[PDB]
Amino acid sequence: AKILCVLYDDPITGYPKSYARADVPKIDHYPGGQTAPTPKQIDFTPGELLGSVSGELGLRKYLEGLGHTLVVTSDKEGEDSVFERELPDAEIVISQPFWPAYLTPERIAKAKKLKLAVTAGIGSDHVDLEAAIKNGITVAEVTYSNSISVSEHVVMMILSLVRNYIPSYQWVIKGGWNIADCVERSYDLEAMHVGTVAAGRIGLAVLKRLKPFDVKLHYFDQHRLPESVENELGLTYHPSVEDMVKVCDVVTINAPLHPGTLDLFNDELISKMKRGAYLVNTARGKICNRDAVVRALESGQLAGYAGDVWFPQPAPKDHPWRTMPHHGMTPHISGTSLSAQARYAAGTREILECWFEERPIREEYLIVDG
Amino acid sequence: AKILCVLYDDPITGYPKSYARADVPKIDHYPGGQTAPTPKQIDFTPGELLGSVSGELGLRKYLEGLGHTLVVTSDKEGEDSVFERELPDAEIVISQPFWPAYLTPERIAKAKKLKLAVTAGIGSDHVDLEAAIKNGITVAEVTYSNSISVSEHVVMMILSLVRNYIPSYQWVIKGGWNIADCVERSYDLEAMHVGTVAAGRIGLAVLKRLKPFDVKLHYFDQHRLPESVENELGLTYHPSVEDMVKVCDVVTINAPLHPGTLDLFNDELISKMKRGAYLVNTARGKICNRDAVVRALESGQLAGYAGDVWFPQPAPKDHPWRTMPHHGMTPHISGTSLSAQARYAAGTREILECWFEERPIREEYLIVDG
Ligand SMILES: NC(=O)c1ccc[n+]([C@@H]2O[C@H](COP(=O)([O-])OP(=O)(O)OC[C@H]3O[C@@H](n4cnc5c(N)ncnc54)[C@H](O)[C@@H]3O)[C@@H](O)[C@H]2O)c1
Ligand SMILES: NC(=O)c1ccc[n+]([C@@H]2O[C@H](COP(=O)([O-])OP(=O)(O)OC[C@H]3O[C@@H](n4cnc5c(N)ncnc54)[C@H](O)[C@@H]3O)[C@@H](O)[C@H]2O)c1
Repeated sequence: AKILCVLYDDPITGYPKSYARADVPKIDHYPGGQTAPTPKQIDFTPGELLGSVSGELGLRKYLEGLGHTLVVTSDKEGEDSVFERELPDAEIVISQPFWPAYLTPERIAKAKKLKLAVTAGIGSDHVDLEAAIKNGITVAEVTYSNSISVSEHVVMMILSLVRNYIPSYQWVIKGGWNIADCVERSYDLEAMHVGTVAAGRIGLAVLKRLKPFDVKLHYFDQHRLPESVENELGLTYHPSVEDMVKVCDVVTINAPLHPGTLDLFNDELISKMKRGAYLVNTARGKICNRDAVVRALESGQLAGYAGDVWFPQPAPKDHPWRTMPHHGMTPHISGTSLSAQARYAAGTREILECWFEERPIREEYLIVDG
Repeated sequence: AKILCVLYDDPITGYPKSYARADVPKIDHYPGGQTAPTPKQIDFTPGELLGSVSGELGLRKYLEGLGHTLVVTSDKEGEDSVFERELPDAEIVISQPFWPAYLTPERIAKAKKLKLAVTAGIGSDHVDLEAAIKNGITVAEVTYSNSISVSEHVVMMILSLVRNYIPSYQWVIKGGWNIADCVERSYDLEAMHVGTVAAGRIGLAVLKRLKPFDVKLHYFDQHRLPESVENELGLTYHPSVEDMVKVCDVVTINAPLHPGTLDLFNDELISKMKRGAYLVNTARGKICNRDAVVRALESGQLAGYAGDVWFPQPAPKDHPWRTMPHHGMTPHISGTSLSAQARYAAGTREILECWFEERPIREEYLIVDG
């Protein structure tokens, strides 16, 4: 069987010959009970770069050992791409949200042999699920693999926006000191109201990390948390996003991209936020209206915006989130720390092993069971 | 009387004409139950810029109402400085650590009428206490006023170093995407070993904030915490700094600058840290050897360094911490967020009220009772 695997380019300096550190911590479980991925073996050392083309998610020796072929490419856009040229033949397709090979209805129809689509990461919005179901295709993602990584990025970005980190760092680089320049927009996070859209794996991890900062916590989720959890964290549940954002100094978005979240943060909802609110979005780019964010930063309605997720990806050179005032953006990286890569790579293998050995794929990994 | 108050320059764009936020959270007390400052009145809105020359720590109306004179400058360096000029006559000297008017033994000899030296902030290492004790000069600082502010800065810097935030932001500004270049040095903090030098007001606030990141916590303090506290936070006590840093992925320094700590992180101590350790220092610059830090970052012994404190202050344009690799520096800003300034400015006025009304200055503010 042919496995077709789309990954991002190596670093422009070459695939790394060494790393800043010798190893990474062992993670073998997640809050709430779920175990870390359980492949029978891994053919990499946690901490290696796995998610770029030379890394191959550590899959080659395993797949070739079983008589399969593995095609790895970053070339994923259009009919002429290696991806589309190889797609009709592939039984299995794998990519990461950070560099996603879209399975549109058109691509799915062309993909005559496709039985399994794996998301190495979380969030399968790049796969047409209606089309997968129609064609009996199984769709899996590595649930929880990077949720914590994101939660860390979120808290980092909230503190960086509120405290005015990056502007202050720039004064250092520019050879200045300029205390008042740095702190005329520098606040403490303490005792601010912070709210999350969603309290799933990421959102709950964010709340737990925010708690000791002594903020007042708020959230909305279609699935309300147990009352006892609300009480332990000091959470206020709100019946809607709109109702929540009205009282928040800071809002972080941690819901998947789907009908109810597409363009959720448009001019109208942003206008309901407190003037000078901070908005953080490591969920998906399209949950926030591109130009509405820009307008709100320009007017001061938002004091700052930060996230790692864009529409489209990669963001073109002219993408206006690059030059809008008061941002702390990164490219789409939070879910692809080297730490996270070890887990979703192990998880991708665990899924492939279940597939080939005809064992059930873990229930929490399954998005459609074909 | 004459009050001589050294503050930092206004922003280059002048005293702020507006702010990003309408207000700041009300903070009436600190963890453990010390009250927030208790002046009879304040003449500012919390959230206003107070620590620059036009801000005046909001003291003018009050001091002039009592018939006193208030002289505010940023000109603090040498014998031909406004500070030194004005010093012979001043009954009270006020300055902040962010832009410190150093009270050396010569300047104190010169300071014929000086009876009260107030640190608007925390940490009086710019004041020679023995020369001050000699002259029955009172030395006071606004204990706890910005402790929490620093702790937030620390967690922000730890996350930014470990996850590789600033170089990733720069790819955004430069028009790139470059996922692998971002993440080839990007780790999660989760389950790393983190140690603090000191668990006082800052150190303990750091530990509490790091706890739900699910790191393994370590500390040294000259005064060991209660067992119940170490148990609750899961802390490993070490009998020295050297003993702790050998097992830490991240070290944060939160001790005052004194003989115990001057030049503590030298070539030797740093050589005992893990290869690729991260070091954060928002305490005082001199606690780390300037050139040692540079060498360690150049060799990769440290994967990163971040902090807001320097020697001297301001740092010259050629100070090597500006250009050394893998840093996340700011100028000395963490204890002077707008939120902190509201508290230390209030505390400054509280102190002055006590002095003028011949009431005792709260004991927790007193460094020397003269
Ligand atoms: N690198 C990255 O930036 C990165 C990595 C992983 C995940 N993500 C994104 O974050 C999303 C969340 O991941 P997770 O691990 O928390 O998933 P999860 O499934 O554990 O949690 C998602 C939560 O969103 C809630 N939800 C759905 N629609 C909502 C709405 N309209 N309002 C409020 N809550 C709503 C669900 O009830 C659920 O609790 C993923 O779908 C993905 O899009 C980003
Ligand atoms: N803007 C800033 O970056 C900023 C702001 C305020 C404070 N500071 C610095 O932080 C220092 C600590 O502030 P704090 O509010 O926590 O004060 P604190 O007095 O509550 O805490 C100091 C702690 O350090 C401990 N200590 C002293 N010598 C030590 C040593 N050699 N090893 C380990 N622990 C040692 C003490 O026992 C105490 O627990 C201040 O003295 C100041 O230099 C920096």
